[PDB]
Amino acid sequence: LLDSRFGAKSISTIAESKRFPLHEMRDDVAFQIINDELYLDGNARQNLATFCQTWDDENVHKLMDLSINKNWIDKEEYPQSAAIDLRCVNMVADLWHAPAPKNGQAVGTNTIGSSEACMLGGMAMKWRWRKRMEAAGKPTDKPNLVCGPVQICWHKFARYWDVELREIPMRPGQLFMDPKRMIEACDENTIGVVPTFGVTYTGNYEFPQPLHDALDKFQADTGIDIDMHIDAASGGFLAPFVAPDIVWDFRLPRVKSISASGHKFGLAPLGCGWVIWRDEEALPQELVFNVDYLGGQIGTFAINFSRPAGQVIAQYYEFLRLGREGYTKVQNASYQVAAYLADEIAKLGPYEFICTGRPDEGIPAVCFKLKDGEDPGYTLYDLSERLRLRGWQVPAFTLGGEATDIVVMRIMCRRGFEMDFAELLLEDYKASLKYLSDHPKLQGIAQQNSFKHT
Amino acid sequence: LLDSRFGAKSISTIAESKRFPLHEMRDDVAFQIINDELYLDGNARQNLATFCQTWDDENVHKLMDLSINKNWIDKEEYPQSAAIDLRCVNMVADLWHAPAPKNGQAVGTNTIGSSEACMLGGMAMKWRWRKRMEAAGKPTDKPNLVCGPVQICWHKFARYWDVELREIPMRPGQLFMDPKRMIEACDENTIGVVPTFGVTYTGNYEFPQPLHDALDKFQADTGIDIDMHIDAASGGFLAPFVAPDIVWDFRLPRVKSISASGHKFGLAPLGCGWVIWRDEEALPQELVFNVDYLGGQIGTFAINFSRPAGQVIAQYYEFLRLGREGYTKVQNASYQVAAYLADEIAKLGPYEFICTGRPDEGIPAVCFKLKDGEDPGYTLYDLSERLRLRGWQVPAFTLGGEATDIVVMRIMCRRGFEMDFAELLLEDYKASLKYLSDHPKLQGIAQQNSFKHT
Amino acid sequence: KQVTDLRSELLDSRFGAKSISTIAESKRFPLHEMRDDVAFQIINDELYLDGNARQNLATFCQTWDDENVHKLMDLSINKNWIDKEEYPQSAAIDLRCVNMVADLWHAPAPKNGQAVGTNTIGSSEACMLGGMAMKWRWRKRMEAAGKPTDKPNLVCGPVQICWHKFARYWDVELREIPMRPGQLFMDPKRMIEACDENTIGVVPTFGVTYTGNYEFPQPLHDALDKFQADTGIDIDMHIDAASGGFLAPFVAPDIVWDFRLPRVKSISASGHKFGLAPLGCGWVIWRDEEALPQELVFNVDYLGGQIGTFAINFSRPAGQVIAQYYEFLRLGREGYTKVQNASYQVAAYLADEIAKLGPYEFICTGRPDEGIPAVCFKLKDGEDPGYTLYDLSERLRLRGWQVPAFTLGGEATDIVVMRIMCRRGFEMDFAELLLEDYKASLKYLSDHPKLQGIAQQNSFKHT
Amino acid sequence: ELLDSRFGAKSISTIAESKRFPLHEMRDDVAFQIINDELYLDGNARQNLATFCQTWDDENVHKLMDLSINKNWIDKEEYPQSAAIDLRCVNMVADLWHAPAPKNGQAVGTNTIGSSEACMLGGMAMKWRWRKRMEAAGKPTDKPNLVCGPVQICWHKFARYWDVELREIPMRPGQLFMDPKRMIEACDENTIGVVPTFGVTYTGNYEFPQPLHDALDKFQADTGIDIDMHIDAASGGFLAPFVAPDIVWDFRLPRVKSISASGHKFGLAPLGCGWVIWRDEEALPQELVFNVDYLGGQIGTFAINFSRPAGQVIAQYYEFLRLGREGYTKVQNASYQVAAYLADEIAKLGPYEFICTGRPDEGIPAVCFKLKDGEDPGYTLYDLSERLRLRGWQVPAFTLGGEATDIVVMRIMCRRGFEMDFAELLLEDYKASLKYLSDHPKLQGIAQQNSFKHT
Ligand SMILES: Cc1ncc(COP(=O)(O)O)c(C)c1O
Ligand SMILES: Cc1ncc(COP(=O)(O)O)c(C)c1O
Ligand SMILES: Cc1ncc(COP(=O)(O)O)c(C)c1O
Ligand SMILES: Cc1ncc(COP(=O)(O)O)c(C)c1O
Repeated sequence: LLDSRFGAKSISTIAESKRFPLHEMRDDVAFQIINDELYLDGNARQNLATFCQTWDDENVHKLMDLSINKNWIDKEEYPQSAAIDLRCVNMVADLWHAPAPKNGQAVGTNTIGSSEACMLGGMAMKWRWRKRMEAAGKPTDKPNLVCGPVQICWHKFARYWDVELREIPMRPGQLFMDPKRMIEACDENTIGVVPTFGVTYTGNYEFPQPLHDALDKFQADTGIDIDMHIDAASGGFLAPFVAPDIVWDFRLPRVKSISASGHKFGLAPLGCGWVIWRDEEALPQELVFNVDYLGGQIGTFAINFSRPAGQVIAQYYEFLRLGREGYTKVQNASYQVAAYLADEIAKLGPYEFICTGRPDEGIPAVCFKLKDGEDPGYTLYDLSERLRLRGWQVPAFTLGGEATDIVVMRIMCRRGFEMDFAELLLEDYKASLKYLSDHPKLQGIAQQNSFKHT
Repeated sequence: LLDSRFGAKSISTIAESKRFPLHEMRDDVAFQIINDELYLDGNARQNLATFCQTWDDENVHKLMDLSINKNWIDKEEYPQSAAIDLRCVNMVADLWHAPAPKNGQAVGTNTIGSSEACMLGGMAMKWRWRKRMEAAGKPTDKPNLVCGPVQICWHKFARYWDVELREIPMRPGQLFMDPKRMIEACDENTIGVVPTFGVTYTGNYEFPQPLHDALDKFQADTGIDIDMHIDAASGGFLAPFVAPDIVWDFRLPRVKSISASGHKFGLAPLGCGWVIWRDEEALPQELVFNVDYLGGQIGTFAINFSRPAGQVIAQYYEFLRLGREGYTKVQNASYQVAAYLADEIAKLGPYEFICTGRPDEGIPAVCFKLKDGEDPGYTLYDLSERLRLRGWQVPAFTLGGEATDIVVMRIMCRRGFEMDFAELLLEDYKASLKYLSDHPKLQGIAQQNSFKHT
Repeated sequence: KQVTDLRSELLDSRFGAKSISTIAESKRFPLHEMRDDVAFQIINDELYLDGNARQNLATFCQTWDDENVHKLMDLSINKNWIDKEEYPQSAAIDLRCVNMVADLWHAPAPKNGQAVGTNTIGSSEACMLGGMAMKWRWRKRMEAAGKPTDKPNLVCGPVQICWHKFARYWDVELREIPMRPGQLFMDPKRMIEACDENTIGVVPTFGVTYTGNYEFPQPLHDALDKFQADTGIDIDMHIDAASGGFLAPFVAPDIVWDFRLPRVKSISASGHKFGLAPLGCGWVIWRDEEALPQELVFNVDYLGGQIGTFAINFSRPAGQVIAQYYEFLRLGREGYTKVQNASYQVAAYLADEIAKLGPYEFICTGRPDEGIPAVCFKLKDGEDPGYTLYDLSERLRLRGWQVPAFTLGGEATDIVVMRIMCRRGFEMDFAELLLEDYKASLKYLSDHPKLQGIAQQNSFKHT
Repeated sequence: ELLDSRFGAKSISTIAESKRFPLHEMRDDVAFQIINDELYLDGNARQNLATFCQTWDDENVHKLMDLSINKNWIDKEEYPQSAAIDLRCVNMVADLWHAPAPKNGQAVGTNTIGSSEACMLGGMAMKWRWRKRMEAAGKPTDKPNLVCGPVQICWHKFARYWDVELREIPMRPGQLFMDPKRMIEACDENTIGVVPTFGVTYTGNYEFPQPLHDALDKFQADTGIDIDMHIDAASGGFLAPFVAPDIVWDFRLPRVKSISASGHKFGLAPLGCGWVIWRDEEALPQELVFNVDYLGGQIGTFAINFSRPAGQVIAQYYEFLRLGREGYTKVQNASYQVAAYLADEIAKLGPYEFICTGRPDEGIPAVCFKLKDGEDPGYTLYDLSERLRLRGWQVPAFTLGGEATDIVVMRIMCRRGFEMDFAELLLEDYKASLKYLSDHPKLQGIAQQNSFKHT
C-alpha cells in the first residue's frame, strides 16, 4: 500500500491502533498524518449547541502559544503568571460584590472549568455543614443537597462525595426550583441549596433572591440555617454587565460561594473556571493545603495540580481589553441576536417559548417546544436533522422529571454568532420547513437526542 | 504618567489591580502589556527541579495552536479528537500489559494530570472496598489507605474523601515503604496499597513485586484480600522502555489500576495524565456517567468536564513519531546524563547518594545528602543559592518522617537537558564550591526549602 | 421594574462596537470606509461557512494542502502570466511545463525546440482552443474542396458540459452518442454512424466525468482509418483527457491513447485534477505546427521580440503554473506513479468492500486499465434493498460525507448511480472510515423503512 | 561530479532535461528552494510603469488568497459562502454602474478571470441579440460586423474566434479615437453593436459613449436600424464612478446593454478578476446560459471557464467593504494627482505633445506623450526608455496603429503604490537620463524595439 500524500509506503493509524507503536516515524510525517485527520473535526462555527468559546482571536492564540509550558502550580518558576492569576481572582470577586478582603486578597481560585469549581464549592459546603452539626452534637451521616435542574457535574458531586441529591423535578408549568418546593426538600441534613444562575437545558435564570427570602423564613420557623452556592457557570459573566440590578451574588448574606466558567461567557479559551468564597470563614481551612516555595508558602484548594497557565493569562487579556464597558457591549450583542431569533422563529410555527433571550430572564439563548396538541407536520427532531444537512447543529432533546415528554430545541448565541449568521440560520430554517412540508413521510423518523450538557 | 513603549498616557496593571477594569483598552496594547510582563517568568531551561516538559518542539506548538478550541468532552463535534484519545488509552494500556479487552477498548481515561488520575483511581479503590465490606454488613466509615512517601495529591485524596492515610514514615536506611512495615499497617479497613513507582522526593522506585508477594501471604494468613494502585506518575513512561523486566504493572494480579503523567516523561505538554484499569470489574460502574450524543451514549469517569483536547493530540504525536524504539533512546539519553552527574558530583564532596540515575533503581534523577557528621564548610542550602546566582535552580530540601534532620539536593534530568548542559552545570557547581570555600561566612545562612512537589 | 443595562443600537460581539452587516444593503456599493482589519475578520469569519471538501468525494479538483504550494502561490499573487517582459522566469517555467506535458503524451519532437501548446485556466478553455483549432482545420479543408462550411458537426460520447458550451458558442452541431443500457460510451459503430463530410472531428473522453471510465481512442482510431478508406473522408481527433491525461502515462503506459495515434491532433487535460496542481491550471498540446492554424495565434510585441499566443484569457496569475512545475520537479514519473497508484488502491478497495454490502452493479471499479481512481455503481435492475442511492447519499451527508447520487443521460435517463472519487489526500484510513459510516447508514435505513424514496435531488456531478 | 553550493550536494539542474518530463523524484524542500531561487529572476513590477494590473502588496489580501487556494468558484454546493459573496459583488458593481433595479433582486452579470473573458461574454450576447432580432425578421444572419475604435487585442480575438467582421475606426493624427461621424459611416444592418473603450489601452483617454449614443439615436431615426452598445470599461469602470460621477457612460444610457471591467486593474483586486454586467434579463439571451444541478436546486452560468479559485472575488469584496465609495474616491484621486504632477513636470523637460495628462474628466491616471513633430531634441522616446531601464524603470515607448504609424509615444501608468515620492524619483532619473543622452549624442536612434503595450 502507498500513500498519495507522501508518495511512499503507507503508514496507517488504524492498523495496529490498539498497540503502542514499535518503531520511530519521521516527525513531519507524524505531524501531517495527525493534522490531516483533525480536519474530520468540526470547527463549531455552525454549532449552536455549545456554550464554550469557539471564535478565534489572534492575540489569544499568541498568548496561549507562549504559555504552553507555563505551569499554573509552580508559583516559584512562573511568578508573573501566578501574579496575573491572583489579579483575576480579585477581579472576579469584585465583579460578584464579594466583601472587601480583610487583608488584600479575595478568597477563591482558578480551575479547569465549572465542574472542578463546583466540586470545590460543594466540598466546602459539606465541611461547613459538618462542622455545624457537630457543634450541635447532631449526626452527619446523611447529608443532602437541594437543587433544581442542575448540570451533570452536581450529579457527579453527589455520587462521588456521598451526598443525597434532592433535585426538584422539572414539571410542565414549573420547570425550575421555586421557593415552595425548595423548602419542602430542606431539613437539618441539607448541606446547602444550589440555584443554577443559567440553566443548561433552557437558559433561564433561577433567581436566588426569592429563594433566599424563603431560607430566611425557614431559619425563623425552625432554627435551621441553610446557605447557598450559586452555580453561575454561564450567568456569572452576563448579569453583572447587562443586568446589574438582579441581586444574585454576594450581596445576599447566605451566598457563601459562587462558581462560573471563564471559557463560556467569560470569553476565555477552553480550560478556565472560577470559584470565589465570601470570606475566609466561608472556606474551611482543613480543605486548603500549604506547599512551600523559595518565596515562602502559598495555599491552594484544587483537585488538579500541574497544568497550563495560558487560559488564566488569556482570561486576564479579556478582562484588560474589555473591562465592564467592553463586556457590556459584547454580551449585549449576543442578547440582541438571541432576541431577534426568538421573535423571528415564533412567526414560523406553533411554538411555546421557555427562553427568549431576554437579559432579565437569563442567558443569550432561545428555547422552545411545539405547543401542546399542535401538529405542524414534523417534530423538532426532524427539523434538527434538516438543519444538520445545511451544516447547523441545533440540538433537540427532552427535558427531565415529568417533562420527560417535553421535546425542546435550544439555540445558544455565543461570541462570533453575529446577526448576519442568525439571518442565514433563519433562511435555512425556512428552507427546512418547506422541505418537511413537501415531504410529509419524514415526520417522526428522527428520535435521538443531541448532546445537551454543554 | 506616560509609557515609553506606546508614547501615550500610562496604563498600569497594578493601580486598579483589585477591581474589575472599568474601560476598554486597545486590544494590541493589552496584548503587549501582558506579553511584556510575562518576560518576568523564567523559561525553566535551567530549572532542574521540575519533572514537567519544558523543551520546545515546533510540531507540538502547531498541534496545540490548532486545538485551542477543540473540546475534549464534546465527542459529537470533535469525533476525530475523541478517536485519537481512545487510541492513546489503548496504547497506554498495552504499554502496561493490561489484559486484552473483551469488547476491544481498554478501560481507562485521559486526565488533566496525575492528580486527577490518582483521585479517580482512589475513588474506584474505595468503591470496590466498600462493595466488599457492605456485603459482610460491616462498618464502612473508617477506610484507610496504606502508602509510602507519596506526593501531595494522595494527602488531598485522603482529606477530600475522608480516608485515613497510613503513610509509612521515611527513616534513615528505610526511606521507602517496605513489605514489613506495609503489612503492619494493613487491616480489614485498608481500601488498598499505593506504591509510588518513582518517588517525587528522591526519584527511587518502590517495587510493587515484593509488596505484592507480602499481600499474597497476607491474604493467606488472614483472608483479607488487598489490592494495589500504582502511582507511576514518572515511572510509568520510563521502565516499560529502559527496564522491561521490572514487574510492576498489570502483570501483577493485585494491580487493579495505574496512573501516570503524560506531561512528565510521557513527553506531552502540560495538562496530560492517564489512568488505566485492569478490566471492567476493576472500575465500579456506579462511578461512570453516561451522556447521550447523536451517535449514541458514551460513558465517562472524570472529575473535569469541558477542557481542551490539544495535549491528548500532542501526546499521540509523541507516541506515533517515537514508538517503543524512540522512547527507549530518548529516556536512555536522560539516564546517561543523570548517571554522569551522579558520578561526577560524587568526586566533589563528602556525599551520600540516595538516587544515582540508574534505570533499574528509578528515574533519571540524582539525589544526595552530605555524609553524616561531615562538614565541607557549607550546607546544600548554601550551595543551592550559589547555583541560583549562576541561573540554575537545583532544589535543596528536607525529607519527612524521622529523616526530618536530613537535607537533600535533587537534580532532575528531563528532555532538553543534554550532556553539554550537564557539563556546564558541573562547571558552575565547581565554581560555587570554590566561592563557598573562599567565603566561609556564607555557611548556614540559607535555610528555605525549594519547591519540591513537582 | 427594570434590572438591565442595555445599549440602543445593534452591536457586534466580536468587536464590541456598533454592528456592521454585510447582508444589510448588500445590494448597493458601500458608501463609507471601514477599518481594514474589521473588514478582513468579517469576511474571514463567514468563509468558515464554506466546507473544506476533505469529506467531499464528488470533486476531481485538488483539495489537499501542501505548505510549499501555499508559499509558491503566495509569492506569485502578482505575477502576470501574460506579461513575459516583466516576469521572464515565470514565462520560462511555463515553457518547460508545456514541453514536459508534450513529452508525457508522446508528442513528435519539436521541429525547432519548443512544443506546440499552452497553459490555460482549466480544461474548459483548453477544450475550447482545441475545438476552435479543429473547426479551423476542417474549414480549410472543405474550402480547398470547394464544399460548404455551413453545417459543421462534432461527434462525441458522454462529454462534460464544456463541449456543450463549445458547440453552442461556436455554432457546431453536437452529435453526442447517447448513453444506453449495455453501452454507456461512444463505441466505434455508433461513432461512424454519426460521421460525415461535415464532421470537424471526434472527441473521445479519456476519463468520463459521470462514471470514471476511459473511452479508448485506439479502436475508434481504427474505425476512422477504415472510414477514410471506404469514403475518402479524413477525420481527426481531440482527446479530452481532463483526468486521464495525468493517470495512464504513469500507471498504464501501454494504453495507446495519445499522440502515438496519427489522428490525434490535440490533447487537453486538467492540471488541477490528477495533475496535482492548485485550482486554475489546464493544458492543451497540439501534435505539431500544422495541427494549429496560425490564423488563431496572435503575436504581441515584447521588449525582446514578439511571442505568439492562443488563449481566451489574457492577464492572470502565474502561480498555478509555478506550482504545477513544482509537482513535476519533486515527483517525476517515479513519484507520480506512486501517488496515482495510491489512489487506485483506495478506489479498488472501496469497490471490493462496497460490493459486499448490497445488490450493486458496478460501472467503474477503480482499475488502472479501465479508467480513473473512481467507483461508480447502481442498484441491480429489479432489486429493492429498501432504499435508493439518493437516500443513502443523504444519510452519508449527516455523517459529513458528500457522495453524489445522480441519474445518467440518454437511454440511461432512468438509471441512478453513485460515484466516489479518490483524489490525493483521501488515504486508506479515510476510506475505512467511509466504509464504517456506509454500514451505519445502511443499518439506519434498515431500521427506518419510511425513509425510502424521500430523497430525489441530484448532486453536483459536473466536477 | 557537479555540486550545488546551496545544498552542498550533487547538482540538480532544471535546464538539463527541461524538455522531458522528469524521471526521478527529489526532496520537496529542495524542489521548493530551487524554484524559489529562480523566481528571483522575475521583476517585482514596483518600477514597472507599463502595466495596469495591481502590483502593491496588502497583508490582508495575502491572507484571504491563501485561505482560498482550494475554494472552487464553480462549486456553489461545497462553497456556499464564497458563492454568496460573489453574488454581492455582482450586485454592487451593477449598482455602481446604475443598472436598473432587478425584478427578482439579483443583478444580471458574472465574475470572470479578467476583462478578456468578460468582453467575450459581452460580445457573444451582442451577437446573439442581433441574430435573433434578425431571425425574427427573417433576414440573413451570416455577415455580422462590430464597430469600434482603438480596441485592446481581446476584441481582435473575439472577432476572429466568433467570425465577426471587426470594423475598427483607424487611429489618425488629430483624432486617435472613434468619433460619432466615422462610427456612423461604419454602421449598417449587420452591425451587431458598437464598442466604445472607456479608457483606451494605448493612451489612457476615454471614448465618451454619450455623443456616440446620440448619433446612434439619430441613426435609428434616419434608417430604422437599432444599434446597441457594450462598454469596454476595463480600466475606466472603477475610476469615473468615483472621481467623475457626472460623465454619463454607463447604464444611464438606454443603448448600453452590457459593461465589462477589470477588478485586477483599478478595481484594486489581485490578478485574476473581471466583471461583466447586463442591463437586465432581456439583455442576456437565455440560450447562452447553462443551468446545472446541485442539491440546492440549480444555478445558471455564463462563462467560458469552469473550475477556478474564488480567492480574487473574495479579495475584491474585501476592497469593496474596506473602502466603499468614500475610500475608492480617495485612492483613485491619489493616482490622478501623481499622473497630473508627472504630466506637468515632464512637459518642462522637452518638446512634447501630450495626448493624455492624467485628468479625471479625460481618462485614467496615465501620462501619454510624443515628441512634437519635427523638434529633434537629440533622442527618440525609445532611447529615453532604454536609459530609464538602466535606472530600473520600465516606461514603455511604442508606436500607435492605424494611420498614426509614424507616431511614437511614451505611456506612464500610475496605479496604487506609485506614490508622489516615487514619481519624484522617476523625475530625477528622467532628468539624469536626458543629461546623459545630451552628453552622448551617438546614442540617438539606436533603440528601436517597442515595449509590451497591451496590458
Ligand atoms: C450550569 C452548568 N454548570 C456546570 C457546567 C460544567 O462546566 P465545565 O464544562 O466548564 O466543567 C455547565 C456546562 C453548566 O451549564
Ligand atoms: C509521584 C507523583 N504523583 C503525582 C504527582 C502529581 O501529578 P500532576 O502534577 O501531573 O497532577 C507528582 C508530581 C508525582 O511526582
Ligand atoms: C471530462 C472533463 N472535461 C472537462 C472538464 C472541465 O474541466 P475544468 O473545470 O478544469 O474546466 C471536466 C471536469 C471533465 O471531467
Ligand atoms: C480596454 C481593455 N480591454 C480589455 C483588456 C484585457 O483585460 P484582461 O487582461 O484582464 O483580460 C485590457 C487590458 C484593456 O486595456
